[PDB]
Amino acid sequence: DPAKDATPYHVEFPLFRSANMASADKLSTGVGFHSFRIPAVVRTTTGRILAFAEGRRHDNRDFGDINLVYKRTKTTSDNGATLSDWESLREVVGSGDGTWGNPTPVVDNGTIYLFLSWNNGSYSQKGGDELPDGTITKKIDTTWYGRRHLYLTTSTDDGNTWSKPQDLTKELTPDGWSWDAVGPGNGIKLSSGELVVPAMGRNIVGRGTPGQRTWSVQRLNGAGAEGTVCETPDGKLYRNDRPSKAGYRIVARGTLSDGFSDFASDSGLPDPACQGSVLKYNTDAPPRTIFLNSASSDSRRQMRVRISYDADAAKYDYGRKLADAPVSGAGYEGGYSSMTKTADYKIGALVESDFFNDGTGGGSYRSIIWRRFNLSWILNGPNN
Ligand SMILES: O=C(O)C1=C[C@H](O)[C@@H](O)[C@H]([C@H](O)[C@H](O)CO)O1
Ligand SMILES: [Ca+2]
Repeated sequence: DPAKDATPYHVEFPLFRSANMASADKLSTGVGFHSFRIPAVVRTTTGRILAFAEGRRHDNRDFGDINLVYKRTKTTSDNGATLSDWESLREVVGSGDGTWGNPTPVVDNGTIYLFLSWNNGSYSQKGGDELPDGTITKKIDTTWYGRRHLYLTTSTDDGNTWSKPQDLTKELTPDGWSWDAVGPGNGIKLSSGELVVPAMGRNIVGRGTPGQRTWSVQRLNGAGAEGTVCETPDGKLYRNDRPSKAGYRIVARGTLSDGFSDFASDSGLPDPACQGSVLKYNTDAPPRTIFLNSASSDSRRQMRVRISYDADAAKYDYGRKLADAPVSGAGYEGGYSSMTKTADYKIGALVESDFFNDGTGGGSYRSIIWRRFNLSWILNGPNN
């Protein structure tokens, strides 16, 4: 791997700063956020980087009033290299007191398609949760009002503005579902031109051409709720999903035309039942798939980025622990993540972090860290 010959490079700093932090991120309106969770990042075809998150208004919980927030790099060629290269916090959508979340962007020329999940503010996944005003949530159910919805918003100006989100639940989520999720993290564009967005139990597939996409569902037997997808060097698709119980990632492989294998636990990728991220880094010699998750069956604090050279991404290297380049003052790093390839040939990653001030409770402030590193930083890691 010639990338090992470069001097290792890494930078890391908090990008979404929770309410307890000195430069806590707020919207221009004055609306702030207790916590930021559920990152997604894409480099656009201009080289600008768009970073999305759930702005969790009042506490760190998955329900209640949650707005879909974002930042862009100030220019198209700074690659987010320093804190000063990032714009102030903006909002894609925050309408109502429900939950706008699960950012799952895909770039198509140019157009950025951002798929989102939504639920009414009176509902939560489990039900029975107490909101700040004292009302108790109902459990997400199969009704139009009480189910999880699937929305699409689009930007055609490099993330500067976003269309009114379009509810595509009846089109792209099976009838009779209650819970749902898209991503979170990112969708992909195949070498053959289709868009593929990972979702619970399915891929959302955009056929057609740029400027004229048509969406449908590919149902996947045994897939996770929170999936990742990429194209492997053999030209097939690869789903690498969060398992229903802690242990290992679950993986399936397939094509749009012929469908997917069963999902099976990947004993080489321990996972604590948490979201992960995957990235097709490059397509010529040597082709590389990058994977990032917490490499542990019981903790989110063992973040590990890895490379596979396999045509089917069967096996990964040890890779490198993100704790080798730790951040101070932004909490205990580990959780959900998202990766993109920057225009200056770095892996750009967003990673959740938890101040843990309230332990596992709802008052623990959650931030999101931005990292850039080159392949050399991974490859020259001590146990790699
Ligand atoms: O931090 C989490 O574990 C988490 C955060 C998300 O906001 C939830 O939508 C998601 C969901 O609860 C699980 O995928 C089980 O469906 O889990
Ligand atoms: Ca709101």
